[PDB]
Amino acid sequence: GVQVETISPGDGRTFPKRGQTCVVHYTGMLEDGKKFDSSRDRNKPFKFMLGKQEVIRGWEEGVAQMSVGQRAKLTISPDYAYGATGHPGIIPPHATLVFDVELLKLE
Ligand SMILES: COc1cc(C(F)(F)C(=O)N2CCCC[C@H]2C(=O)O[C@@H](CCCc2ccccc2)CCCc2cccnc2)cc(OC)c1OC
Repeated sequence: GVQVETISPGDGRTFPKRGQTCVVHYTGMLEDGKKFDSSRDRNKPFKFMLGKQEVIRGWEEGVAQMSVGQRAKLTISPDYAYGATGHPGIIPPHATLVFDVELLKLE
């Protein structure tokens, strides 16, 4: 599944609701410690809407547990990410993913 470990606290009262757009910055790393992506490196905050099946399960459920301003480490098992397939070119087969995520604001 997905384990959420807080790095820095959010406001503790503003959690994402389906229908809201979450705006975040993240760095994604594999088990071997290699970075597979960073919105910070691309200088482009990642935005997604809960309940629209637009992100992996680990994100859908993990980012949901975060309050605005929170920074947390999400550790996602392959069944909650890309499974056996992975995503050739960025994520290998059966990969456990670790995302350092910061919930900036809700739009
Ligand atoms: C799957 O392909 C990508 C995955 C990432 C990723 F590794 F960071 C990643 O794994 N995610 C992106 C940030 C949110 C969490 C996760 C993700 O959900 O990506 C989805 C979409 C984001 C891809 C993207 C990210 C940033 C810029 C453009 C596109 C994958 C779409 C497939 C899917 C899975 C489950 C349900 N519905 C759809 C970054 C990418 O580009 C920067 C990707 O496309 C080139």
